[PDB]
Amino acid sequence: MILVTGSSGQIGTELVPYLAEKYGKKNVIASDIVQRDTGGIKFITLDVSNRDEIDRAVEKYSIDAIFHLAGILSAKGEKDPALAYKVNMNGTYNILEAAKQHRVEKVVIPSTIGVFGPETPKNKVPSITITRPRTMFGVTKIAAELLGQYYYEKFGLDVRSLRYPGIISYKAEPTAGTTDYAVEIFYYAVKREKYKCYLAPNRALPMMYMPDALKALVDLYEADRDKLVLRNGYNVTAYTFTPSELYSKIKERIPEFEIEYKEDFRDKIAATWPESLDSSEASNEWGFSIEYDLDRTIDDMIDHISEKLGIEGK
Amino acid sequence: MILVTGSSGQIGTELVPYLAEKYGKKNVIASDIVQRDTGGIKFITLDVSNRDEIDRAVEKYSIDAIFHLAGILSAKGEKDPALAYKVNMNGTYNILEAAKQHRVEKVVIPSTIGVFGPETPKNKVPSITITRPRTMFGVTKIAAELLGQYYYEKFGLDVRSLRYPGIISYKAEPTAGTTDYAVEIFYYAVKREKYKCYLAPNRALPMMYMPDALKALVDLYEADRDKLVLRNGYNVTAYTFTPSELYSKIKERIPEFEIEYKEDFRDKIAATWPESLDSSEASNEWGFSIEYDLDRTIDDMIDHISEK
Ligand SMILES: NC(=O)c1ccc[n+]([C@@H]2O[C@H](COP(=O)([O-])OP(=O)(O)OC[C@H]3O[C@@H](n4cnc5c(N)ncnc54)[C@H](O)[C@@H]3O)[C@@H](O)[C@H]2O)c1
Ligand SMILES: NC(=O)c1ccc[n+]([C@@H]2O[C@H](COP(=O)([O-])OP(=O)(O)OC[C@H]3O[C@@H](n4cnc5c(N)ncnc54)[C@H](O)[C@@H]3O)[C@@H](O)[C@H]2O)c1
Ligand SMILES: CC[C@@H](O)[C@H](N)C(=O)O
Ligand SMILES: CC[C@@H](O)[C@H](N)C(=O)O
Repeated sequence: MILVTGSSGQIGTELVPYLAEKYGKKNVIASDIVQRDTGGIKFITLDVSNRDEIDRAVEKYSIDAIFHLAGILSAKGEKDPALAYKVNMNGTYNILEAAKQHRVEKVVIPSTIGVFGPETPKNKVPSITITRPRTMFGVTKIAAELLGQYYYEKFGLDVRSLRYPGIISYKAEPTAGTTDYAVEIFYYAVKREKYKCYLAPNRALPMMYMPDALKALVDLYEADRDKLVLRNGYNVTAYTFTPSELYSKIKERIPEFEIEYKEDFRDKIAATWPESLDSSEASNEWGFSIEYDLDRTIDDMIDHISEKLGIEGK
Repeated sequence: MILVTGSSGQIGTELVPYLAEKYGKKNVIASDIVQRDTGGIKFITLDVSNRDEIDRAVEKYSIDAIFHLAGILSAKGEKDPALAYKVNMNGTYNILEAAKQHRVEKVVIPSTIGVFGPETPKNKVPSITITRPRTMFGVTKIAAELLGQYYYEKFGLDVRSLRYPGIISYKAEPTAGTTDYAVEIFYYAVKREKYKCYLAPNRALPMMYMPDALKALVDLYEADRDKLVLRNGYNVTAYTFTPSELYSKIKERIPEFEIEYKEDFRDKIAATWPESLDSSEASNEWGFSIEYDLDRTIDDMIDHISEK
């Protein structure tokens, strides 16, 4: 039995059916504080900041594994750091302690490049490096990585984590993040509307397409224990680009659209993160691999976004 | 009005009177969950894990600055991780949030070399380095440094912190801490009793004498805000030595002294930490300096432990 926390988010929206197709709908339980269609998969309300609720869910459903996705992202976290701290910090502690107290075999946590700060090298950053985040989001995530590793070393609980770069997807619409522009831009492109980008034209960031992000998280979950040395904090990425480069590439497909740059607080956040990551450790220790390069995800996004907005009929 | 949390600990035992002498008796308030003598200085019971208690105390005493010393250390943290998290993580968050809302103006937090882990370079480690702690204590402390810096950058709360190595002192009794062997050893030496050391004979660690530890904390506190760059995570140290080296030096003074090594979980904790630190940033930004070298602290300890 697999429990997914924060299932209604950008990742959960796709991870839940992904897990169900691979392990069976009856073996997956979706949960969040906000319910959304789960395609026939069992959904339970669960606030991770409430340890009592986690205990009850884990007990009632004999949970064997937890994909802990519940949390407040970088942007939303800066608007309300107190909320980010409660949900991210204490929510993760609750999940770890609950898993340990009950007999949950594995806990998988999606970390982020948000654990990095200004002092972290900007190019091809390895997994073991400087981690001095400057956002509440980043502080809570590096703490989660450290607590996860501690729960394994101290109690033997199988906790694993990877650090995702910005994730591009079309099934769910991201809202509380900093890398969301990489998704938003496609909607404006397909509608031939001028896009107002909130990041600097040259703000380079590591990114990856949802299909690969899902495969990576499940590959880590299924990885052989004998090769998991780093265990927590694996850098993963597919490619790096700036808003001006992505715009330029989308234009090669849809020339009748434009962009203007009006930076806000999110560009200040992105400025503290590295431009590209070195994912060699993830590939060496558990076979991490990418199937969608930039060209492929661009054409795939235009494809699905067009059908979603009725540009290309059903 | 300065509030000191965890005032009954090794540092607080000496910091309270130290602050009183420098800023006046009426301007210092001692607090802890365990009350001990403060020589007339006002004392109040305060559990930092309880946000309400902090809010009330800060309001009632018009606290302007806080020296947050409350916390569970490395050894006790491994025996009871949940307690370390509750006290260290929840407690520090509560202190910062309470200080942010209520009109608190300065917060000093003693960090530790415990924020380092196996991947951290072992020699002359700079302040900006790998910080992947492997103890609950270390995890809560690196989080403390990060939250502190965050509150400063986000809300303008003047939070400052330095990373102490092991601290040697004689006024407060040791509490079986990972680095406390460096204090216990003196008690056995003065009594000419064989000492049973729980750290390996060659377990090298950075250390410093309390007089310098106190001066460093206050120097950091007094530094002009807009002149601190690093602000949180300042590596500070006086010297590096192993148990066998300290033993050998003590023996030069008390030749009858003997020692045996029975390493336990505390040696495993120590093994994940660096041997020596680079403290140039602290010196350059706020004038950190050392007045007691190894020989001087050894003789000063024997002197004080003896007359005692
Ligand atoms: N999307 C990305 O590009 C990306 C990158 C790196 C890391 N991550 C991590 O992945 C996880 C989810 O990402 P996402 O993009 O799907 O986020 P999202 O913002 O789309 O969804 C977050 C979910 O958290 C839920 N939530 C908030 N508080 C909760 C609580 N107390 N209990 C249960 N649920 C709660 C929300 O209701 C929401 O459904 C987070 O931990 C995030 O930090 C995401
Ligand atoms: N002593 C050192 O060598 C050293 C080195 C590096 C960092 N530090 C840091 O300095 C601080 C104190 O060090 P110390 O040596 O004086 O510690 P100590 O062990 O001597 O004292 C700790 C104090 O914390 C108190 N305490 C526990 N829970 C509390 C709570 N909920 N509310 C209020 N007080 C509580 C204890 O009763 C005790 O008096 C800690 O934050 C520690 O991490 C100390
Ligand atoms: C690396 C980016 C992620 O943390 C998330 N998409 C965010 O924007 O906060
Ligand atoms: C660096 C050592 C300090 O953290 C404290 N004296 C301890 O023994 O944990």
